Amino acid sequence: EIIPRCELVKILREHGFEGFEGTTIADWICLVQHESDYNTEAYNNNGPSRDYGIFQINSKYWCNDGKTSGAVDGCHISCSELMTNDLEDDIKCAKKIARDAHGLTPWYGWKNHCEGRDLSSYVKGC
Ligand SMILES: [Cl-]
Ligand SMILES: [Cl-]
Ligand SMILES: [Cl-]
Ligand SMILES: [Cl-]
Repeated sequence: EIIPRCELVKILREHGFEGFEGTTIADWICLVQHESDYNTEAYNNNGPSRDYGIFQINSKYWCNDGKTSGAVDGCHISCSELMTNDLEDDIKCAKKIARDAHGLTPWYGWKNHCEGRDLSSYVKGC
């Protein structure tokens, strides 16, 4: 399903995302827009790894999909748990990734389309 922008804003605010590892709500909204386009079932199969769900979490380092060579399962979850309408597993796993990296550099979509920009538009009007 698609999680509307302002719904996602409220979900992340009510989960303590503002200030989390120095990040902002706008950072995460812009991240989602450029990674999954707000789709809980977003999916990219790059070949050596697959990315799952609203935060495009990676089967090489963070979730087990049973079909990625050279993998570790840093979030100790099946990737299929990141393809559901329930964002709890996504939130827990994304927080662990961002805590590991002390920020959002794991997400190229955020580096390329968000970092160092005016992100007002992502968080206004809710
Ligand atoms: Cl909730
Ligand atoms: Cl807040
Ligand atoms: Cl960051
Ligand atoms: Cl708001």
